Amino acid sequence: KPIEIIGAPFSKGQPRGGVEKGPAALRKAGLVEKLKETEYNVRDHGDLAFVDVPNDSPFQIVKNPRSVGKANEQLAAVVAETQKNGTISVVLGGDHSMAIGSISGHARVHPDLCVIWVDAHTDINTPLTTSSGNLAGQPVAFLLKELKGKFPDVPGFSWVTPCISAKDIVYIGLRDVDPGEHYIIKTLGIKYFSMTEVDKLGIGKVMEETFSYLLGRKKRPIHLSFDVDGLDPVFTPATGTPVVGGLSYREGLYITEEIYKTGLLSGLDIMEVNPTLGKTPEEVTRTVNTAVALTLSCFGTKREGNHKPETDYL
Amino acid sequence: KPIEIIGAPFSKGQPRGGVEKGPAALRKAGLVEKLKETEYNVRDHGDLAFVDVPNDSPFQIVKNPRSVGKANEQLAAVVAETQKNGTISVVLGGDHSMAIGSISGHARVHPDLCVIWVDAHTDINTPLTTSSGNLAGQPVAFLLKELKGKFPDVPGFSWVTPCISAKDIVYIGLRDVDPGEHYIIKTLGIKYFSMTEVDKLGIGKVMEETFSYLLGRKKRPIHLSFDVDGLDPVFTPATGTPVVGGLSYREGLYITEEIYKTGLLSGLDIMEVNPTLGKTPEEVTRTVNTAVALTLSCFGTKREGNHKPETDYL
Amino acid sequence: KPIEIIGAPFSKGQPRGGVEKGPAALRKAGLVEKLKETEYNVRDHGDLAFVDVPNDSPFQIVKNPRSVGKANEQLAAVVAETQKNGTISVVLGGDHSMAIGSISGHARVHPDLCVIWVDAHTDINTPLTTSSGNLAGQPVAFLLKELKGKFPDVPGFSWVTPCISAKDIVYIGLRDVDPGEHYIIKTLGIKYFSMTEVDKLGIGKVMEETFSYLLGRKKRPIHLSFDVDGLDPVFTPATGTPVVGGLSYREGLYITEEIYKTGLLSGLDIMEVNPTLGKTPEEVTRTVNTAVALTLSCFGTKREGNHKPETDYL
Ligand SMILES: [Mn+2]
Ligand SMILES: [Mn+2]
Ligand SMILES: [Mn+2]
Ligand SMILES: [Mn+2]
Ligand SMILES: [Mn+2]
Ligand SMILES: [Mn+2]
Repeated sequence: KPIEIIGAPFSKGQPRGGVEKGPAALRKAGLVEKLKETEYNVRDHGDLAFVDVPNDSPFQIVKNPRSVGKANEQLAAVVAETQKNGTISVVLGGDHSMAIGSISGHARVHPDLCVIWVDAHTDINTPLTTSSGNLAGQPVAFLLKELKGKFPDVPGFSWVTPCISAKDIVYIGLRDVDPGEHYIIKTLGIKYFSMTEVDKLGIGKVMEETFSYLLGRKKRPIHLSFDVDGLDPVFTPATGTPVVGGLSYREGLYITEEIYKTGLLSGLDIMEVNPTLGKTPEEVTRTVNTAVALTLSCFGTKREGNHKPETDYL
Repeated sequence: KPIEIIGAPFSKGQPRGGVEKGPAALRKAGLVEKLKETEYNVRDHGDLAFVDVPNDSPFQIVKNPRSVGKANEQLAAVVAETQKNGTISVVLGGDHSMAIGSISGHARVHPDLCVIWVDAHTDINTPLTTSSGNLAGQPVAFLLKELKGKFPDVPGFSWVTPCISAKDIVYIGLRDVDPGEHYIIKTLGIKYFSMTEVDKLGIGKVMEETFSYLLGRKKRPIHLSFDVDGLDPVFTPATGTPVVGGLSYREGLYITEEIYKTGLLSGLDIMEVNPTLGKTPEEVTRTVNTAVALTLSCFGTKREGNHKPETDYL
Repeated sequence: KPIEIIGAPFSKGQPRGGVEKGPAALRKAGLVEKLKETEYNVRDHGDLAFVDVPNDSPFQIVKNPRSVGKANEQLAAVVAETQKNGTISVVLGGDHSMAIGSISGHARVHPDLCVIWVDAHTDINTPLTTSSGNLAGQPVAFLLKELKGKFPDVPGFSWVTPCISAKDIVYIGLRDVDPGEHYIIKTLGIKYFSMTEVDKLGIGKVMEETFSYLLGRKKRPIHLSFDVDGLDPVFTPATGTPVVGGLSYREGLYITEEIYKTGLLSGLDIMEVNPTLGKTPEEVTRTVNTAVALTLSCFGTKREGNHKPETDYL
């Protein structure tokens, strides 16, 4: 199977500049090269260039709506394209607002996909519930069918079509949810495993359940949207919204190895890696290295080791 | 329900000055205010002023016996008082010797209470077994019925009445126990989950059993005495007796969320937070922040999120 | 029962000098003295003096073959000797190549022994599969019966006799395995718990099964070979091959406490502690302290506490 890396150096989804440097930092670590060493074929599509919408006035509270909507429309296009050719899309972010485009484009080709959202945040605020206008805190609101018409249309997102329902998504690692967001996920009956469920069950049982929940009936394409702040600030410090008590490096890796084992990984997002937020060069190195480690993991790298088939090492 | 904060700026229970500053430093973090944001009514009783007993000679090995027994007699009074009014007591300390007063006063009103002691220590040394005269290594000895008469009466503690038996207490997080203390907990058949049991079972199963053990037959008021050193020095460094290999921030929070879910929390102690023992300001900030986080947790704050009832966020 | 400490200040098994200082550093921490405080009788055999083989040319890729084979022949002798006298052998290393001698000698006296290998590496590369000629990446190859004749004889190891088969060994903590090694352990059906299995099962269940696997049928002497890099670099940084995502101090201690409880510990190895690789003195202190802590644990130190029998502390 093929892999196509797509860089999304975008940061208008939030107020801290830096996330646009995420792709550069990930490639600089040898991500693409390290991927070619796996059993997959890799093609690097390079970084999309996002056209900045001049005079992007704030829609009520929402900041940079048009710039965000446009960059996402463009990304959804690219993704739909590579997904059309039967290749696996890997978006390297900027901020989590690019999940809108990433998942939209993917759904066009695989309408029956399910989404595994690894984050410390639900990112489901609607333009009416956000305390800040930041759109990287709203990605899921624009994608849920059940949320259609529950908030005013936003300048630049008219092209978006709610592709997935509350029954197709599972959250893992929640630990920082707004009152609004909590109301929403409780009301819509969305399946989630907050850090408290992970503590109670263990990452093992958590994955076993999300799989029987999303794939119990029909086997379908899996879209993994991974926010790096889903792991504890001790593993991924260089992010815009670090929340203490998060997933461990081991847990993160366990998640990615299980998803690889399902053979259903179709799309992947590596978001929120911000190089400029590291307090020491080492903190940036730590964050990038584990981001790379989680990606290689999605594509076969196991902790028990790997050996090329048909080669007799003796 | 009502919550009443009682500050216990006392430190004679041990040799390191600093713990008196715990209260000051927990309020400074915004705790009281943060508590008012929960579904509880909060009243801050302020900090008790402890009268220093002049010429407090050491009883054999035991240091500052009268001063300690005195500040405890006074605390037990205050606690018994608020407990009588049907409010939940939250003592913010100084050292763990104040658990004597805290639990004594609580028991006067709710004689059938059980105690969940989160510490890395058993704090059950008798005046005859301590290697140091330090009284905050002896709280539980003065409270156990089964230990009555097994040690000399102590100047200042004649007012204390063993209110609980070995069947009403459960230890969680032990990892630094003296030979003497080990003998005692083994001989009296006290239920405990050392770090080794936590490793083996997982915090989930640990809580499940502590509940079926203490509440299996009769549902009773729960008194949670939490020594901040119960968590690993990486989360709560600013304490007088840090022991490596302790509970994690996640596990500490899991404990408190489960106790909140029982609806039986009656009394709470947040002890041993010493601001002067932080090697860097950040270490004090870390310690205080997680102390506050554990308190809010006891009173409702969940990691999956919270939303006010009856408010339609859509 | 008796304990005999044997120092193995050897480092030719790998390229980084420093591991020879491991014993000196473990004793300096008070290891021997702290051991005497346990219910065991301790005799310190001192450090073996290894004769350096001049003109030690590299057998193909393998470096220092004769020096390594000679130091191991000598070690196996010393170990066979103390094992014969019915005492428990504890080897303090240098590098992990000394496990060849350590286990060989042990097997001579207890041919039915099983080996519990705690490492992040399988250390099972054959002289034909190593990318580097380093012999401390090959210990297990020289000890497996199933690997006999699968690689050329090596200058200096003609005295070695494959003593254990693939069904007598269990790996715990693997996370850095070469393609070659992976092929081997998969082909020979060796039982192992990589970090992913530990994540899924929990150290508790992991130990439960390793015991039913190795001791289900016959109870036999246990040889624990512990590579300090088996724990996360955050607990044991001072090693030559740190790999992120390892066992936690708690998990390491759980392992040793369970092995103590079986009453079958016959042989023990504390390897790879390199004092010169610490970035700050504290990192060396951290490493040594936890090495000592795991050793004391093997011989009775429990986290719940310990009290001498027959002494009434009241
Ligand atoms: Mn996000
Ligand atoms: Mn996030
Ligand atoms: Mn205490
Ligand atoms: Mn304590
Ligand atoms: Mn090794
Ligand atoms: Mn190793």
